[PDB]
Amino acid sequence: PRYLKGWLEDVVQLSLRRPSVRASRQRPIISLNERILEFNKRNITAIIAYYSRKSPSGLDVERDPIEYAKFMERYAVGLSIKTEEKYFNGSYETLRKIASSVSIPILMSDFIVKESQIDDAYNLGADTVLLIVKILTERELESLLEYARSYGMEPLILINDENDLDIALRIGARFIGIFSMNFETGEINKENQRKLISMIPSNVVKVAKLGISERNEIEELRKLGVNAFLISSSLMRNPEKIKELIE
Ligand SMILES: *C(C)CC(=O)c1ccc2cc(OC)ccc2c1
Ligand SMILES: *C(C)CC(=O)c1ccc2cc(OC)ccc2c1
Repeated sequence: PRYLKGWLEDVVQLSLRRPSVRASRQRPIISLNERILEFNKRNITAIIAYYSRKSPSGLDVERDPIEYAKFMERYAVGLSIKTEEKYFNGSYETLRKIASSVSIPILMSDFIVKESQIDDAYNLGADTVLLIVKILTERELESLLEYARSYGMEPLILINDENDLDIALRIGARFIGIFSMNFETGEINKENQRKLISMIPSNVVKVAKLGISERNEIEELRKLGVNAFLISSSLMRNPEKIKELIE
C-alpha cells in the first residue's frame, strides 16, 4: 500500500493481517455494473444500498442483515456490505449470509490491499469489490484491478479528487465511485463531486456517493451522467425510504 497516516494507516495494517477464507463459491457472479446499465435502460433509478453496522460518521445501528438484504432485494440495484471490522463492525460471516440469502449483486466494501481479500470476496459470494486509489500504489491498483477481472469481476474504483481520477483512468478503470468526502466535516463536496463526474469519459460506469438523500439530487446527477447512487445512513435508519427515492 501507500504510506499513510491516522486511521487509514491503521485500517490498512489491519487489512494486511486479515486471515483469508477457504470456501468454494456456490453462487453465480451477478454483475453489478451490468445490472446498473440494465436499470438505466429501463429508466429505473439505480441505488446501491449499504449495509454498515457502524460508520465513523456517527453511524451505530443494529439491525438484522438478512431482513435488510431481503427488503433491499426488491428495490436496490445492488448492496454494498461493509466488511472492515474495527471502524465499521463488519464481518465476512455477515457477507456470506447476505450473499446466500439474496440474488442481487453484492459489492464487498473494505480496504483491499492484498489479493487474498479479493479471493475472500469471491469465495464468500460477493460479486465485486471496492478498490481505493488513495491507499494503493499505482502498480498495486493496476494489479488488483486485473486480479479482480481474472474472476470476472469489475471492481468499483473509489476516487476522492482529481489526482485519484487521473490514476484510475490511466490504469483502465471502467467502473468508478465518485466520493469527494471531507474527513473533518464528513460531508460530500457537491461542487467538486460534480466537477469530477464531468471529467470522466462516457464509457465509464459512474456511481456517486450521495450525502443528501433526496430525489431531486438524484435527478440532477442522473442528468449529468451518473449511472447509480451509493446511499448509506438514511437507508440503514429507514429502509423504506428507498421506495420514495426510486418513485
Ligand atoms: C463506507 C460508507 C465508505 C467507505 O468505506 C469509504 C472508504 C474509503 C474512502 C476514502 C475516501 O477518500 C480517499 C473517501 C471516502 C471513503 C469511504
Ligand atoms: C458517506 C456519505 C460518508 C462516508 O462514506 C464516510 C466514510 C468514511 C469516513 C471517515 C471519517 O473519518 C475519517 C469521517 C467520515 C466518513 C464518511
